[PDB]
Amino acid sequence: VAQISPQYPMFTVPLPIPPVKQPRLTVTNPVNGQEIWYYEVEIKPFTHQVYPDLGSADLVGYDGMSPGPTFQVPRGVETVVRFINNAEAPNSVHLHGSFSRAAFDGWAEDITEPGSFKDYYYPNRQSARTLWYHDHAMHITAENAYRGQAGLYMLTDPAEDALNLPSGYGEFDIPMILTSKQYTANGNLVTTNGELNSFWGDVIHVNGQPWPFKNVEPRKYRFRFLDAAVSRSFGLYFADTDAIDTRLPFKVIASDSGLLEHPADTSLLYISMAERYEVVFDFSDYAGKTIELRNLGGSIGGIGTDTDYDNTDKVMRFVVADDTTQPDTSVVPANLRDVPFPSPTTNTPRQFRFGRTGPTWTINGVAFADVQNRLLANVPVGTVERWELINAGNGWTHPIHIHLVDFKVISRTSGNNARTVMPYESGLKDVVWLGRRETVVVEAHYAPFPGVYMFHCHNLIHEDHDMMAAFNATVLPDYGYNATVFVDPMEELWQARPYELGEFQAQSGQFSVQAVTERIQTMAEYRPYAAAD
Ligand SMILES: *[C@@H]1O[C@H](CO)[C@@H](O[C@@H]2O[C@H](CO)[C@@H](O[C@@H]3O[C@H](CO)[C@@H](O)[C@H](O)[C@@H]3O)[C@H](O)[C@H]2NC(C)=O)[C@H](O)[C@H]1NC(C)=O
Ligand SMILES: *[C@@H]1O[C@H](CO)[C@@H](O[C@@H]2O[C@H](CO)[C@@H](O)[C@H](O)[C@H]2NC(C)=O)[C@H](O)[C@H]1NC(C)=O
Ligand SMILES: [Cu+2]
Ligand SMILES: [Cu+2]
Ligand SMILES: [Cu+2]
Ligand SMILES: [Cu+2]
Repeated sequence: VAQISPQYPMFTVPLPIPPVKQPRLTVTNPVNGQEIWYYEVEIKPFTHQVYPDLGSADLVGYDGMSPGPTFQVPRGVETVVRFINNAEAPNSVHLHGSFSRAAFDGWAEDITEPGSFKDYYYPNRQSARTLWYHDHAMHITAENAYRGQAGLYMLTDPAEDALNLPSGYGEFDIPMILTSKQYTANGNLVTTNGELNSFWGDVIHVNGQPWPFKNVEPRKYRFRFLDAAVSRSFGLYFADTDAIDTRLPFKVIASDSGLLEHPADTSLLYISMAERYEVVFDFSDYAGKTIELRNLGGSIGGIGTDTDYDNTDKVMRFVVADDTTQPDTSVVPANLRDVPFPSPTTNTPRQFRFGRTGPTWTINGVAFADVQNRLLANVPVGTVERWELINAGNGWTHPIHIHLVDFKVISRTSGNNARTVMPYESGLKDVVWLGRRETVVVEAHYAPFPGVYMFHCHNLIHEDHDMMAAFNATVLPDYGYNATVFVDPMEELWQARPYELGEFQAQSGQFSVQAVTERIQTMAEYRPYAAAD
């Protein structure tokens, strides 16, 4: 299909890298004595230029940048972020991949209007993994993310750093935030408002950059891949600019929840919205040349339904250098980690069906906005449940995300005989792609925190209208751990707070180090994430 967005001079701009995020301070957690990093993220409108000739894009991002700044949080240390809505429409932040407490996870109605803020308290207790934070405000999540509200966040671990993979953000450890958008003639974004099926977009970006280049060295590299698009799934492969139809093969080191048990040797990476895979690519043998990362056309090989455009088969270009400026000491081992799969159950799976009821995308025929029927499962905490995710349709694809949890992919059956379980789905994830006529079952231990959590399709057009539901992690009244105050995401105690706007830049009022400090220490005392120890 012919491109709508103006013509772009491609592979002409070097790959941008989002800066890391700095905490404002630390606060002493009175329970254990440890400290707590505290960030302050403002959400403001800003204007950015993509088409080097004319026109700027009207955005709204985390700190006035899309993608928002990146978080490298060492495991163990609890972290806390204040999100300050200085924008034009409500917001609700989700840190995709953290088993936070219900009121810190980005419940779609737990929202912050402009002229207010809200503090999120994150445990940072899980395994090394790559996470991202995005808006989750009800029914406007597509457009809030489309315009810039998303970013990186890495739960790191020095133990696995003792594997000497290509290390170091920005040089051997590079982020790949894939989006797919569309622009006006004048240069501005075209709104996702009014789309009821999918917004594919005809312009491909990495780190907010349409069709860019990166010069590299003939050595192993770590690439972190994230499909942050609204509706587009990707089918990625590498090919030498001179046999563009030949797939260069690579190694997939980690999925959404972290490393797989063994590097998945592959040559084509199926990746849908919100999925994360980490790839290492030996640029060893391609010295001198110029490798191109491409996107599988034909609606991702008949897995999906995406509309392809003139230039949505190209993602970006890699220029290998003539020589390594210093040799490749980095390494990729063959055993990677022990993966804590959940102790298998044998029970019959719970069934969730993802379709539309007339014009509305539903799960088992209910729409998120339907408060009565929104809750579709009660799972007592500590339960393991297999869940069967069913896309019976031929004209829609559905990457299904479940909050709090990390699950193992048990099975996929494709009505189109298209595929079975893929080799990089052997570890742990929190998002699975239901392709055309696909049914998947996943297994996950529902632990360790009670609370009311979301699950939904991560096609933001679908999610917004209205393919999203809720499950309740249940305990008995004798449980404890203060759970009585962390199960309701709308708990009036963790809600947003108005702020006098100029007191934010003066660090007065609620932002004085002591108010900042009293509040966090107040917060810490509740021992929120203590059930994980
Ligand atoms: C999700 O599940 C949680 C439990 O994990 C539910 O919280 C529970 O809500 C019930 C209300 O039906 C509470 O029981 C009642 O509390 C009142 C107040 O003391 C008491 O007078 C009654 O005799 C009865 O015990 C229960 O304590 C509470 N449990 C916890 C741990 O908070 C929650 O309602 C569920 N959410 C949804 C949306 O259904
Ligand atoms: C449940 O929540 C309370 C609220 O913070 C936890 O902490 C104590 O709360 C009392 C007031 O209820 C304060 O006077 C104490 O100062 C708090 N403790 C500390 C060390 O400051 C309480 O510990 C929590 N219980 C569990 C089991 O997590
Ligand atoms: Cu998400
Ligand atoms: Cu999520
Ligand atoms: Cu969907
Ligand atoms: Cu979600």
